[PDB]
Amino acid sequence: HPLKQYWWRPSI
Repeated sequence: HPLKQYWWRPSI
């Protein structure tokens, strides 16, 4: 899973 975009609220 993407780990460079740095998500916040939208976390799956």
